[PDB]
Amino acid sequence: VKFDGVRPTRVEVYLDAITHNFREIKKIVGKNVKIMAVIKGDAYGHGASYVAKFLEKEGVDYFGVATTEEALELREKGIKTPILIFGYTPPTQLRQIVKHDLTQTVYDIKYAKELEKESLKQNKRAKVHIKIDTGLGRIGYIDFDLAQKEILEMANMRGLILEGIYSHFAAASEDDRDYCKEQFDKFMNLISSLEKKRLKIPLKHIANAAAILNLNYSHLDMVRPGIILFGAYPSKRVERKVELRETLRFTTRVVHLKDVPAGFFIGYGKSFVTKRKSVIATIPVGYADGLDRRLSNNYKLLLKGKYVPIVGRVCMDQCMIDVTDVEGVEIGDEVVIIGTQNNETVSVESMADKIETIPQEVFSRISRRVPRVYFYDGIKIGEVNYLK
Amino acid sequence: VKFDGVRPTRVEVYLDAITHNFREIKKIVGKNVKIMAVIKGDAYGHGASYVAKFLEKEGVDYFGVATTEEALELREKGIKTPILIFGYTPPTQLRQIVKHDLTQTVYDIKYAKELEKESLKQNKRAKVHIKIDTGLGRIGYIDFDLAQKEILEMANMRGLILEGIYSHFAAASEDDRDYCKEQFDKFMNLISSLEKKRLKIPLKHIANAAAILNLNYSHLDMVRPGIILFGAYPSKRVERKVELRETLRFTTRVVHLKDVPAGFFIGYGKSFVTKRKSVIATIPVGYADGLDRRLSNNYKLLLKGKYVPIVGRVCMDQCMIDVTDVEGVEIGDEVVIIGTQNNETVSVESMADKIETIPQEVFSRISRRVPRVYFYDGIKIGEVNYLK
Repeated sequence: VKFDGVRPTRVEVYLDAITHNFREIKKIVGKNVKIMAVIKGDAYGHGASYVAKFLEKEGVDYFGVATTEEALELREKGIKTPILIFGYTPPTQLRQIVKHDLTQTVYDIKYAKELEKESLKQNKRAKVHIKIDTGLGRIGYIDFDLAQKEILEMANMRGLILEGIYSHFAAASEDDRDYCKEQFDKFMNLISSLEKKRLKIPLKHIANAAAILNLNYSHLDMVRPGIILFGAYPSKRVERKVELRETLRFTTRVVHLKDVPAGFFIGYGKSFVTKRKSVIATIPVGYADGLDRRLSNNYKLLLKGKYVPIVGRVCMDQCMIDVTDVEGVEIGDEVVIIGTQNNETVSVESMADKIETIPQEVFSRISRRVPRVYFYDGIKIGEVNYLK
Repeated sequence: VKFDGVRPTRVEVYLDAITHNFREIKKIVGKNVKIMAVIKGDAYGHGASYVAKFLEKEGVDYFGVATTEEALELREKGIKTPILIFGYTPPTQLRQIVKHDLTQTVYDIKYAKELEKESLKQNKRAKVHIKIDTGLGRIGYIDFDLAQKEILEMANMRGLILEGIYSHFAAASEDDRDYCKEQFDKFMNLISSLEKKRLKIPLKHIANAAAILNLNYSHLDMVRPGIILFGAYPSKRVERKVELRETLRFTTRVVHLKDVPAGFFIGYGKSFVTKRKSVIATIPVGYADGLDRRLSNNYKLLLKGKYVPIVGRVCMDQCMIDVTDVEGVEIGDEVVIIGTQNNETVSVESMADKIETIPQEVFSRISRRVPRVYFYDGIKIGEVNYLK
């Protein structure tokens, strides 16, 4: 329909497409290789609640998130699946991760002790994964000699469970195979040293989407697909042997149509002027919704399967488009910003290229003001308006 | 304190600075000119609930929001101040705006008739403000002959209250005096025509923030400050001295520290490498939080009042800073992304410049995941976490 209870400007999340892309990852990896769905940044702007709910039905082995509150949000909504927090959970918030049984990242002994203390205080055991810095220079142990010592102590701390150990590739998306091979070996060399001290950590993992496609050796015990679950690739230097489906459609509606003559100025600073008789539509989406202002006078959106350019500057809440070439335009016609419309697509990757970034940042730009509508087998099954 | 119950990456909102900036508008305009506080985009990322709550106590005459959902959000938190919705409320949602006495922007008879029908059905009257396009080419009547014809119809529509009439400047920020007088004159000429048809409208307004300070003639009955209320100037080219106080501080904490030698690669794609023995810190803020990825290797955050460069790529939830030259850096030290720290400011305007946009987009990019902590008179009075 033209309009409904939900805001005109919206994100349509296709849950059956996410579960499909998830099933594509299982084909690439072995039958005994576990999958951790990275759904950080609110499932890359898709809404963690619903995405986690539907991946839990699909039988996912783990979830990956960036923060404590991301991990807790999932538990608040009845997610039973194990969850791993990549980031630092401050000492002041340690009670919560122990209470709701959340896996925590650890790469120093003082922090492990503080966690153990809270684990013993609640008479539960805090699952932990050890992060190793094999080249990325971000987080994890860099002194491998120190790492062995502290990791071996943690193995003897009864308040903890030393379930996992992991690292992260620095240039897998850039396809520096020599560095990926180099990072992998360092990682395995630390594990060999630990296994020689009678310590078998059940979950060794290192591969993100880039290495999952290319580096069959990096699979290990568990694999960490993120953006790839949402119908996009991390870069152009990947094999793309999987068949991805479109998971998100960022859409809005025609809210106003005017006929104007030539020499008619549009937008702030009179940055655009018509060179002909034109039909201008206004659409209630702007930069506060996640439509980058740099697309002012250099992007085309989809309307009835035709490309329509943004004319004038992108405002905070709205922008104008030239619809002169499109016949039969009406109030409440759908306008697609990201995604497919009638044998035509303005993909998330195309948008990322135009503003010199990657699909992950584009998805994360879609703001709180944009409600998420959810679909499964073609039918709408729920919605979230964050303004509520 | 180093850490607390709130996420380390946060936005500190200073409500007394917002009210102070509002009072700066009060000094500029008369005692006889009303003030509509524009707080669309969740109060430019400050949080509409708390900001509206305090501007109401301050005695603001009206609020301006972009969308229906923003207006209902205010009403649902108990706000009684009159609220204007700038954007388009679709025919499907007209019941709500009549029920909660929200003011609706109208610029066509068909829509007026639709709004009146619901208004009559509830035995109520819908307050409306008429948008006039005088040059911006965004929304409103461009046909001033029609404008008059349809407005006189609306005056004889007993289910509508024809409270306001307004337009908007296209280049008040670029300081285009001629085009501003051109816009104003058209508006006032239209006003004069309507009076001769025996029709007066009590709330005439046109001045956005730039026109408030530079164009004294443009004050009329009401004025519409937005970005000025949040400590950012609406133009670079402004006259009139004003005392703007800093309303927002986008801050994070040091999470990891490490010593590294020269030739140490940092971040994705090995984009940065050390030229010396260095001390590098990791901070839990990324582009999913609104820190633009294009700041990778070309911005400086503030730590202990000193500038520290961002090194390597900005990740989705984190990035690294070079802290070598800063002494006594410990875990939990405050890093300011936007705002003031020890006689030193990294303003929202400076970042807007850096990523070639305007302050409003910078504030708007600060994502759902970043909690808002609120202050009044130096005391922390509350907090909101949208993950909850």
